[PDB]
Amino acid sequence: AIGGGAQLLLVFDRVLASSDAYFSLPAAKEGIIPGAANLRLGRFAGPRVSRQVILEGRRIWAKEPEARLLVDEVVEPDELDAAIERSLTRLDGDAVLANRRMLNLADESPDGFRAYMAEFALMQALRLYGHDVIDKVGRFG
Amino acid sequence: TDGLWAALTEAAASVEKLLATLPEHGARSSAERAEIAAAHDAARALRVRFLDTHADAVYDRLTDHRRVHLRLAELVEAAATAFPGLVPTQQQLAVERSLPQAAKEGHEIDQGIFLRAVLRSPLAGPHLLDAMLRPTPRALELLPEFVRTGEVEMEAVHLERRDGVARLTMCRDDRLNAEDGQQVDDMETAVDLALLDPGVRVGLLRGGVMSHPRYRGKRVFSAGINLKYLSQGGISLVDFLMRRELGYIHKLVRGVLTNDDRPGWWHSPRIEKPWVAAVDGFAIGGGAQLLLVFDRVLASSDAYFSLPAAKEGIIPGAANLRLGRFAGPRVSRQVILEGRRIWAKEPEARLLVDEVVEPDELDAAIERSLTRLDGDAVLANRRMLNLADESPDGFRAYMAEFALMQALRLYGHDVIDKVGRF
Amino acid sequence: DGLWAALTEAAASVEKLLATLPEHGARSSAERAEIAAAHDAARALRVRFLDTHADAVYDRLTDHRRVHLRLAELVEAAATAFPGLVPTQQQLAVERSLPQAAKEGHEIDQGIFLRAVLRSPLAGPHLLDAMLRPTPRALELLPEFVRTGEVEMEAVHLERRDGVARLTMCRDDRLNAEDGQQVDDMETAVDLALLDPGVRVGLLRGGVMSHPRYRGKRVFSAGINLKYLSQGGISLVDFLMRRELGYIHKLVRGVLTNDDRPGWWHSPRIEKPWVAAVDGFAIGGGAQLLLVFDRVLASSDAYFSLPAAKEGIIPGAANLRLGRFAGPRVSRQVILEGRRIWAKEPEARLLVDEVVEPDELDAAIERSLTRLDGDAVLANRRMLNLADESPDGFRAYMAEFALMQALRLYGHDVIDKVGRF
Amino acid sequence: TDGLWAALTEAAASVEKLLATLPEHGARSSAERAEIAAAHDAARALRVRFLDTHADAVYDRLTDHRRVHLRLAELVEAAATAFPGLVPTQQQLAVERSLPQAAKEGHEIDQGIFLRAVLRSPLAGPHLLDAMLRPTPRALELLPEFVRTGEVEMEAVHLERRDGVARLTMCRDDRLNAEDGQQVDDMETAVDLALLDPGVRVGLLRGGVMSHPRYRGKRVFSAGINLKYLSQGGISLVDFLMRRELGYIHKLVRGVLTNDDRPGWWHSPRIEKPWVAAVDGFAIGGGAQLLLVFDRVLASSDAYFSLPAAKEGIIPGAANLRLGRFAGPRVSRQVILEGRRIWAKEPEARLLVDEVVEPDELDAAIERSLTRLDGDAVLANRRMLNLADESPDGFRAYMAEFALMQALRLYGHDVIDKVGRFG
Ligand SMILES: CC(C)(COP(=O)(O)OP(=O)(O)OC[C@H]1O[C@@H](n2cnc3c(N)ncnc32)[C@H](O)[C@@H]1OP(=O)(O)O)[C@@H](O)C(=O)NCCC(=O)NCCNC(=O)Cc1cc(O)cc(O)c1
Ligand SMILES: CC(C)(COP(=O)(O)OP(=O)(O)OC[C@H]1O[C@@H](n2cnc3c(N)ncnc32)[C@H](O)[C@@H]1OP(=O)(O)O)[C@@H](O)C(=O)NCCC(=O)NCCNC(=O)Cc1cc(O)cc(O)c1
Ligand SMILES: CC(C)(COP(=O)(O)OP(=O)(O)OC[C@H]1O[C@@H](n2cnc3c(N)ncnc32)[C@H](O)[C@@H]1OP(=O)(O)O)[C@@H](O)C(=O)NCCC(=O)NCCNC(=O)Cc1cc(O)cc(O)c1
Repeated sequence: AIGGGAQLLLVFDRVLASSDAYFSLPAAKEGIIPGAANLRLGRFAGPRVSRQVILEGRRIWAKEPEARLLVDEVVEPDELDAAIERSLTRLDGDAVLANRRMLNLADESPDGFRAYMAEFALMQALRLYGHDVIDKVGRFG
Repeated sequence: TDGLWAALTEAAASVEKLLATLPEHGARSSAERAEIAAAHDAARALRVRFLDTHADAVYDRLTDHRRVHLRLAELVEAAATAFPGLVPTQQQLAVERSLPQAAKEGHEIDQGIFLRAVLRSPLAGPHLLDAMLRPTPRALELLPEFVRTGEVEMEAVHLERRDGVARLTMCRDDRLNAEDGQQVDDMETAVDLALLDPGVRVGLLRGGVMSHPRYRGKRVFSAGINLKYLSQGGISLVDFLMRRELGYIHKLVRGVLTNDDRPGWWHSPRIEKPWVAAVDGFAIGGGAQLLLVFDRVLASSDAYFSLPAAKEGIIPGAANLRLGRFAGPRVSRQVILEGRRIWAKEPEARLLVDEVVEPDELDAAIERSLTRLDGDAVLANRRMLNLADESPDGFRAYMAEFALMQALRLYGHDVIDKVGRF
Repeated sequence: DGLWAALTEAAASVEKLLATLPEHGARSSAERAEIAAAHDAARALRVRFLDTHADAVYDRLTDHRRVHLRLAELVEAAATAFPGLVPTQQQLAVERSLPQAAKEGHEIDQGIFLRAVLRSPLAGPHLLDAMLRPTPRALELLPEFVRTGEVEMEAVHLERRDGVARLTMCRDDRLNAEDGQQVDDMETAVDLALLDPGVRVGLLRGGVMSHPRYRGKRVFSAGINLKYLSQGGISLVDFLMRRELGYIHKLVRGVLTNDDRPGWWHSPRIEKPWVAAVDGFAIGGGAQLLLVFDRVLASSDAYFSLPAAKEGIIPGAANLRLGRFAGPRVSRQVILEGRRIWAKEPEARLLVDEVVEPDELDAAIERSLTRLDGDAVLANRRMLNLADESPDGFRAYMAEFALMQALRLYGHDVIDKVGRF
Repeated sequence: TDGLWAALTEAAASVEKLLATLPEHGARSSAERAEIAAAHDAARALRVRFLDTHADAVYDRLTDHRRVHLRLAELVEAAATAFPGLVPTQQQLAVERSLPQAAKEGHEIDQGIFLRAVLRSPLAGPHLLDAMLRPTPRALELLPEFVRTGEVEMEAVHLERRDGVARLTMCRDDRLNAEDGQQVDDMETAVDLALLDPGVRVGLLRGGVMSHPRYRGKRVFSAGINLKYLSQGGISLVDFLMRRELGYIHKLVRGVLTNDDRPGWWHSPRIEKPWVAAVDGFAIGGGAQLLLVFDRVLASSDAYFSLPAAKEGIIPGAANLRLGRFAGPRVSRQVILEGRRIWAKEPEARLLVDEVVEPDELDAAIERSLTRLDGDAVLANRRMLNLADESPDGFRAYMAEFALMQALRLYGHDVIDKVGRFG
């Protein structure tokens, strides 16, 4: 899960990963802001790990200790499909719905989000036309 | 004298009469199968009882009372003509070899019975091991040219001297370095050259770039034994399974036993050196085993290690003897009894690996570690370390039982059955 | 020489001294010292005599290592062929009828005897193989077990099912506290499991407890019965030594059978993989058990300990095996300092393979059983056990153990502590 | 009947003659230094062949068929005069000891060969090992006063009996407790006293407060062998490297072998007791080696442990035999083969240290750990534990090879070289 894909994980109620997978926000030196990751990663890994991942492109492997800051279950490719089906049945009731609503309200307030997206709107625009990014993007083949 | 030799002879003859009159392996009925099976068992049981009290006499007759060193191959061949019926003759072996495992009579087992008895002897045992620790005729022959050009090239390995480092690269690019009789021959030759060449101070083992489509341009350490060959009858109990353990692998640990030529021989009859292993992709089976004898192991962030054949495979060489020391009795069994695969990035990787590096900083981590093991201190300390971790008796006792246990596994129905599915 | 003559006298000197002297616990300080010095002189000669004749003393009892004799038959036969060397059934009956605090400690002589025997590169191996042979009681029960698949015993319930030998420790009233009868049942059960062709894998687990404090819940083992030990009911030979050389060694090396089947030439012993499932806790001899299984599961709320760091006896063969599992530091924390290890802490994985919430346990245990079925597991397990523990190591340790434990079994500090449970 | 002795006797003389005609070491020519070199080798190679078949015979002659117990020093000296040429003579060594390491002839190497062959013998080896396990005369001499006084000040060790504890404080306040011959003798004398004293139930080894300006006011466990003394040729292969391993260090494990006096001797011929070690500042080399032997080990949070001479040092004592048991093959080679240093506060420090406590709460933790090792259960259990961790054969076998290997390293140009740069 890289970039936009890795950003997506900071939003899920449950996250499974294959033992050989990794997660990263790679463009530490000449990329655009990694979506809402800058607003959410801290909540998941703390200030230090957030800056290692986003400021210095640190890549995190599924099987290392800190992967549990982002992934709930790391399973062998052979037993992966079964684990997914199993996790899908544990989130059915109304308790889950009520609780995740209260949890999300606490983790990310309406103001926290609106405020962030506001600045992001202009910051991400300027980066979208940054010579360094335009430059880096042209070399991808 | 005690009638044991007469009995065996009598038992071996009933076995030959049945193989001569009975229909081929696939066309035998239940009764016929039960009968040749009982015959094979009677003969083998007597091979055990005979050598149980005669092993030394027999061994002594083949090595002029332990005065001549004979490698595995020569030992079992000399024993075949000196004691017809004790172990398979070169010819019987040919017939066996020309057939797929499922149709073999399992004559190699008799060699496994032989080798076990020879290794259980506190006299014959050590002597045979020293034999395997001496340089191979092939290595001795290629030494001068290697010492000159600093490069050799074999069918499965590529040896190159450079800055005092012997560089062994396993290059079976089309089969993830699957092992076989030739790979073993090339590995031991290469290890001898590295140990005899005065310009080499440290060795290095690493898998080369693959050509196969699913691995194009990617390095791979080892996929273990060649399962196709094993299914086809091409994996030799003696020339492969036993040879690797007593040959090159045991040389990575104790060095090569030379002649009383060089100086200091009185306090170091063997020439040994430190070794570094670097794992790319993964180290499976036979290859994961190799890691249990290196001085330093480096691995790629994305590599994994395993001894997979938990349910229908053969014994993973000397791993059962060595894994406990590294990971303890629980992890060892989780790995061997249940095929638990260990990833380079999990905490327990540090039980088998010294360094795990991202694939973009690995070549430099390897080079840098090749300079940390140069001195004489390392040589002395390594010798003492291996002496404490693995005593001659412990290693000898293990291999002794291994010779027979592995022989039986090489012919187990389940093994033959799974390997046929690869 | 004349060591025998000397011993016979030192013994006589003791035997007559006990007839005139008043009953133990009624003796004066000067009296206790006299009988003490007498035993000491007697026992010193026992060691001196066996240090040079153990092999001959053994060759006579076993017809030159031609007849296998289990522990009980050996010491009994020794008692009659060499009066004074070891206690007669008679001398021992008097002892067994007294609480530990009042025994003369005659078992110590048996400790002296078994140590010399086990120390011999000739007799020790022969005695070990004797203990590895199947118990006569198991042979008797084998046909009925092969047919019924069930055997209810006093301390264990055995049931064959889906190729699994299910042994259940069921002393529901005392948290499976060990005693002589439990050892007989355990060995009988292990022997049956290994001899039945219908069994492929074995499983050891504790059953539901009836005691009010644990009613409805399973409990693996609370160790040796401390009450009986105080009472003088724990036998050095029949309990302490029998379990180590008997069923526990068979869990590792299987049972030595007769040359009566094919393949015996490469496998004289029949071994099989074992799984242990720990509910509640495993203390003492129970935790000791764990260091011998191929697979160990435990419920998330369990713990492991060898508590008597203070005033206890040697925790069996844990001193021999724990180092291998935990290293020398943790090993000494558990046995010298009594550190208890919980199932959910990191280091519990040094002893347990799998820890599961009690409502997921049965499923996990079943799954574990089916993974150890094949012939590959058999070969691998045999080679691993061979590398993890050599014949000499186990033998040398069990040799000194025989005596060291004998001595601890009669130490004032142990007797006192045991009397307070 | 064999002639090897004769061949040896010649080669030995063939060397003496040359060392007689040839000049002083250093003032020799390339051709000379190689003429004497091939002389020693030829002779030492014969000492090996000779002992490889006559060792038991040569040993039985010096000890009246293993009926007399002789410590290392006595042994190697009794064999010198009884077997001229097999090993250095007393004064032949006083000369060596008066030359700095880089100039010595390497005569000790002959003792290396001797001891190796003696410990390789299943009969002689155990006998010698027992001789070293017996109390030293110096200890037996001071036992009574210690019992009365409870105190003894030695040159490198302060010993004090307090609350059932033998408190041993390594007190070389000026050199960070660097080790030497006297230190070994003092440690063995102290360890002997602790074991013989009936008022001692548990022993303790700690480093005292230092005085050197760079550590004034702070405790330090050990900085290993004295490199200066080593460079200066004052580190005896026998009376230091071998003595410490077979004497006090082996005694910390197996205790002292007494005579058939006290009762219960028939079941416990040796007197052993549990030992606790508290590490202040750091434990390096010989000091770190020591930790692999203790029943309990405490360390200050700011301390570290290491066997630093990965590239040009001598074998770190018995560490090569024991570290694996504690940290596994991989960590052992990282520590010993590559000088990896381990800090008290990192996860793997628990492979060597039981308790890491803050300097402010350290003293209290030590006193607390000293009370948990008193009973008979502990004594019985540690005896069984030590028998399982390190068999008599494992140890004898290791010390045998170590004897010759450590000798060769003791005269290795790379080590002699490194040692001379320490300042
Ligand atoms: C490694 C793999 C997972 C790779 O998966 P993929 O990415 O799916 O690659 P694949 O397409 O399967 O294989 C790539 C390529 O390599 C070939 N390959 C891969 N593994 C092997 C082996 N083991 N042998 C031969 N050829 C092999 C494979 O056949 C492919 O070519 P094609 O057959 O023509 O397609 C797979 O190849 C595999 O599962 N191999 C099984 C590995 C294995 O189980 N080895 C068994 C090890 N067992 C021992 O070493 C036993 C042993 C060895 C000893 O040395 C000593 C001893 O005492 C005991
Ligand atoms: C397990 C416990 C902590 C349980 O605490 P609780 O929940 O407080 O239950 P309790 O009320 O105490 O006990 C429940 C019940 O079981 C009985 N019980 C519990 N443990 C025991 C033991 N060990 N023996 C007998 N009965 C016992 C207890 O007496 C109660 O019945 P009542 O007395 O009538 O009330 C407690 O019972 C306990 O501390 N037992 C001590 C456990 C112990 O120390 N065992 C010592 C082990 N030492 C060895 O195994 C030594 C050994 C054994 C060997 O097999 C070999 C060898 O070489 C060496
Ligand atoms: C400990 C140190 C890191 C301290 O650094 P600092 O804070 O920088 O203090 P320093 O200024 O260097 O030293 C303080 C003080 O102690 C002295 N000191 C420190 N270490 C030593 C040693 N090893 N020897 C002598 N004197 C020493 C040092 O010379 C200083 O006094 P001055 O020389 O007059 O200035 C440093 O002293 C050092 O690196 N010592 C090297 C430690 C070492 O490598 N010891 C080698 C151990 N190797 C063995 O034990 C081998 C061995 C021992 C055995 O016992 C048995 C066996 O079989 C094998």
